[PDB]
Amino acid sequence: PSPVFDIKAVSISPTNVILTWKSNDTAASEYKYVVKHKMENEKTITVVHQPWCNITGLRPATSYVFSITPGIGNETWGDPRVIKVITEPIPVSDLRVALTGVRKAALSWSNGNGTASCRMLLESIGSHRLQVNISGLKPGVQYNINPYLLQSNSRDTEVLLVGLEPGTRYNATVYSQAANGTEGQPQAIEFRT
Ligand SMILES: [Pt+2]
Repeated sequence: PSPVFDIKAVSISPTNVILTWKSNDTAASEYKYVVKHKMENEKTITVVHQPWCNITGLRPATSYVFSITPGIGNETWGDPRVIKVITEPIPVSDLRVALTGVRKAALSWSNGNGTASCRMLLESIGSHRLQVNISGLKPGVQYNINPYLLQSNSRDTEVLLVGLEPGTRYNATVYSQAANGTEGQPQAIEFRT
């Protein structure tokens, strides 16, 4: 009847996540547990002998609520423990780059429904060098920044990177962020001037 604990949700996709937990607290290890979904309009009640569950068929940018309750026999139920789980936005799609003239590189992508903002990470590759972290992109807007300046201190995204130095190879690594403050999986692209 002892509550669950060290609860953790391994995110495999923006559509399914694996909840894995522990219980013990005396009585060795031989119990049964019940999980509850609240994805509204329908209430789902999953019961698993093992201390882990596969929750599938979820929405990317939305957060669901789950409750885990350990049981032993029948009415022999224990206590409820509740977790709030946010899933990943769909990663940025149509990731593209188009360099215009040796010191300038334009890179375009299409965000997706769930995304509210993007986080780009720009790095040079090979130099006796930068690694800037362009936080807070927006969908549908057009940006244009010299990233080397920042070192010293429809629904698409249009970002031109100027002031680039020839002969050096760059990576752009773009992550999709949601209003709930949770990053999706990254999408990278390379270009060299
Ligand atoms: Pt469900």
